[PDB]
Amino acid sequence: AEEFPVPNGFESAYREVDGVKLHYVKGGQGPLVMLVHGFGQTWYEWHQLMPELAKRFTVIAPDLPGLGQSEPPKTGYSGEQVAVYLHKLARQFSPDRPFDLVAHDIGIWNTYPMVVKNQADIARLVYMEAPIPDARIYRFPAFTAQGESLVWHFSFFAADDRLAETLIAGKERFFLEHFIKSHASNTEVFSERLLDLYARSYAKPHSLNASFEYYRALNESVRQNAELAKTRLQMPTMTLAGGGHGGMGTFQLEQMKAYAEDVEGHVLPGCGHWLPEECAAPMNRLVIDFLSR
Amino acid sequence: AEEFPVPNGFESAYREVDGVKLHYVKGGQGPLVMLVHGFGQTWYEWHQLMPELAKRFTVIAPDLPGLGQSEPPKTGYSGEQVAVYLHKLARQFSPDRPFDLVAHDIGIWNTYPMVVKNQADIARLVYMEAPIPDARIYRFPAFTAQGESLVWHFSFFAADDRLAETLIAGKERFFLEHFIKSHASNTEVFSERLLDLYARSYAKPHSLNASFEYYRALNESVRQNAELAKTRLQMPTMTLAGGGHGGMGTFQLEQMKAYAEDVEGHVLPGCGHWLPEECAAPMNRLVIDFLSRGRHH
Ligand SMILES: CCC(=O)Nc1cc(Cl)c(Oc2ccc(O)c(-c3ccc(C(N)=O)cc3)c2)c(Cl)c1
Ligand SMILES: CCC(=O)Nc1cc(Cl)c(Oc2ccc(O)c(-c3ccc(C(N)=O)cc3)c2)c(Cl)c1
Repeated sequence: AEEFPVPNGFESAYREVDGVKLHYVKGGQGPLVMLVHGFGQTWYEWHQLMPELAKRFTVIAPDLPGLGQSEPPKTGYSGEQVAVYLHKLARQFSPDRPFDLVAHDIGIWNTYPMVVKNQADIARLVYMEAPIPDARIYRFPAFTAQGESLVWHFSFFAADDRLAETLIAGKERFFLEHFIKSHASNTEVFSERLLDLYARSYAKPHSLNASFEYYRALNESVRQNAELAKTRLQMPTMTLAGGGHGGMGTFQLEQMKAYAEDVEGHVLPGCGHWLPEECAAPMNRLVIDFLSR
Repeated sequence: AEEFPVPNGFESAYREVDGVKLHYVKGGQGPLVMLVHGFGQTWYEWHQLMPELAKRFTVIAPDLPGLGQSEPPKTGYSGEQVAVYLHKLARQFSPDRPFDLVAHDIGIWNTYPMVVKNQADIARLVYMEAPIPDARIYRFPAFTAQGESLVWHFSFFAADDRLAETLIAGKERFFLEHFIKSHASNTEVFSERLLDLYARSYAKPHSLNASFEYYRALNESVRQNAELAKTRLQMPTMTLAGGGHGGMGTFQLEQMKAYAEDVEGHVLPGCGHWLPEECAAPMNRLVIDFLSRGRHH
């Protein structure tokens, strides 16, 4: 059965890529746009964007390996390894023309390498609410004068001994609610049913582990990206970031400027980290307009 | 009942201070030295140092409010509030003479205010392995090129909704072993037996909660110390830090130089955060020698 409700006119389906059965939800007609979710979530965070975007594009939203209904990666969880699966998946549906990429949160981590290495395959790029893993992440503070910092979980999740799985097991719903809301400006959008759905999904033991394995591979991703970044991105790029509590603000664009030649950026006041849910209407509009140019 | 074995010729006792029953272990004879433990531990971390000190000093090792066998504080958990309990306790056993102070980890947070506010009561001072709460702690990284950073737990522990209690309760022994060993260079000293003793103590629900309340009061302690630090410490001071994995390295001395006029520091190689256990011989020697420069025996 489906973990999340599929919007009318879309199909939930699977493709094997490099021996890994990936789940995705797909609909629309026209050139391909792939939407990639991040931590704590699945394809479903894009469910409000999808029907609108489907009016002009074929839309595909995969579950990251090990998350949602996708199988764990057989290679590893570093960005360069995971990006392979997402690239090949996109190419099954757009073998003959470039496709657009939209990524949120660790979806960025898991797509940047395939973008920079296959630039001819990427027409336009939208990145929102996560740093590309580089040495900038080592400057983020453990603790702040206002208390709990925004990224202390980097260390919690990266820790060995399965620290995170062990503490969070049986308390997935409680932990996820805290994590989402502490990174949100608009908390009201996360209803009990929505949180139930997400918690149920990432609580599958292989998915709870998959979640943290992305973070255990984070330093490897940074090292990979140090080499990859020698080539700047040449395709038109737009960044989005929340300007409210939990958001990344000016960091998103300012980082991307070091990576891309052709970038525009927006900061959305009153919005936190979870842009597609906290601020669906302006986020959708900005993405649709940027891609429809 | 005793959570930890009391060394021969020491007494385990309790003292009511401002409505709070504080547990302590005491022995020896001579001028007073108070030893103040930190997070994850109790008076017991000092148990190898104590019989050696007791040959030259009256030694007292209290359990911090809410930890070990001490009741939670009734005022609050900021450094300034908790310091009142420890200062009054010490002064009961040394009402007419200054005493010595040795503090490890959050023992520092909980003693600094009474040291700076009662400088004449403190003859000599030894601080090891924690920052004094100030704005420097806002500069420590959440994540490092080597993996989990050394103070990410500050935010974990300080988070609202009782995040840390809810996640950790029932898994106290697991968490502690990871926490201690990840902050250690010499991990081998933390036997399963020793980890069992410590975990048993902080698994007491009021103790697990008290542990975190110290971090929930950290910003307040930072604000308190900003005022208090306008006057430097005048008594002889020594800092110790671990040079190995989990230790604070040169940070300890460098921060202290901003706080004290008279400070000598040591960084112990091959030792991490838990100096009394990981590096017992050199640490004990450094502490005994430093305190023995003054009146004793
Ligand atoms: C511009 C520099 C500055 O002065 N401050 C600053 C400080 C920090 Cl902690 C910072 O990082 C941020 C912020 C807000 C955030 O929601 C996040 C964030 C949260 C979760 C993930 C996840 N799924 O792994 C990734 C990321 C990071 C950024 Cl981007 C900027
Ligand atoms: C990368 C930045 C850099 O240049 N230097 C640096 C980096 C870090 Cl992560 C750092 O933090 C450290 C180290 C060693 C430590 O034992 C601690 C530490 C751990 C727990 C407590 C407790 N009271 O719970 C107090 C203290 C912090 C220190 Cl002091 C310096």
